[PDB]
Amino acid sequence: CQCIKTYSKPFHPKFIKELRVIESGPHCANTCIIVKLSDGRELALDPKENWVQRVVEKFLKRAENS
Amino acid sequence: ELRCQCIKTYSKPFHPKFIKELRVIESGPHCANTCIIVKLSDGRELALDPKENWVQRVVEKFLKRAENS
Repeated sequence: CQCIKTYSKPFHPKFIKELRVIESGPHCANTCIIVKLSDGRELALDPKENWVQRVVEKFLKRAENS
Repeated sequence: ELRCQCIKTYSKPFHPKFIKELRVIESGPHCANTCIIVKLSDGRELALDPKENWVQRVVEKFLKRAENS
């Protein structure tokens, strides 16, 4: 699956440059959240995790108003 | 090497329940605009305007849908 090994350490939303949310289906039974950081890394995050929900929301708001 | 990935944005009605993937690319040196691309279950990809109020709600709803699966 795309989100087996997720990244578990909190970081500031300012480093997120792209967001991809993939719905669970023919590929994985889990909904995937993948971020591309300014340093080039693509991390899978756990959408149930609270810090992830806050960080993703912050990024979205910024991207929609930038 | 790539530039903007969303020059023209889609505004025709569609069913949000068909959204399978959402991709948000913030503006920067590559593209003056933020791109919101959604891929539907019928294989279509629509670029939507991030400044449009109805688009923000659609994206917001899909996220919530994500963290509650």
